[PDB]
Amino acid sequence: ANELTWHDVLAEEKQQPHFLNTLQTVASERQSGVTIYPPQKDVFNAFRFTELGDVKVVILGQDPYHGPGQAHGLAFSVRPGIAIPPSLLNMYKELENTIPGFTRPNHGYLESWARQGVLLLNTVLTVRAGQAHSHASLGWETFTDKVISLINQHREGVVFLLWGSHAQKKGAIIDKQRHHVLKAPHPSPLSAHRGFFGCNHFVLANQWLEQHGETPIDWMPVLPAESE
Ligand SMILES: O=c1cc[nH]c(=O)[nH]1
Repeated sequence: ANELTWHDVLAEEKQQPHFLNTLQTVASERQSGVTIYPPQKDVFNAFRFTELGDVKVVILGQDPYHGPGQAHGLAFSVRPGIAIPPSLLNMYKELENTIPGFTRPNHGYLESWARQGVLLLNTVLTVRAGQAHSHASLGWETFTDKVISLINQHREGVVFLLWGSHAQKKGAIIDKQRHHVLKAPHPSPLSAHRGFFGCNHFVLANQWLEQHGETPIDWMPVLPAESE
């Protein structure tokens, strides 16, 4: 497939009602004082780090971290000066019981992940504060719905790490004769203990990449950049 940038593919979408009437729901409450995660400039951050073309894997969570300084737009990632929260911890656990000689990192910044076709995504792009979901009745599920579709429509043989019931629907529109699709109960300490922990998404994905010529994913995160 030709080189189609999200700019290309999102367009119309951007320029659409349902969506617009979701930014509005958004802009608004942030405006009523109410603290919302993540700041607006971070909202689509994902699409920023990993472009549709370079899309190799898709991790689909659904509503960001409702903590202060947590959420930065990368489905499950945090910036460097932040402490790995339950969810990532658990990820890591899996990145322990399954990968070779993997030792969690001492950070929760998954930029590297992203830079390697990993579509660290969520269904609900924004959220109240310390209040789960609390924002799942707007055009959020509708946006992401298309996002997948677009992905689907395009780029062949993609593994969809679909974590949680919610994430599991809004991704179960994918033609499997053409894409790979896995199911794991949310990593979150509220659900992890139901199968997440046991799933093999990581390897099981690095396999799919293997057998189609695709370079596996370095699940070992890194905090680069240094100079005088
Ligand atoms: O990106 C994130 C952060 C918290 N919980 C999720 O499901 N995704």
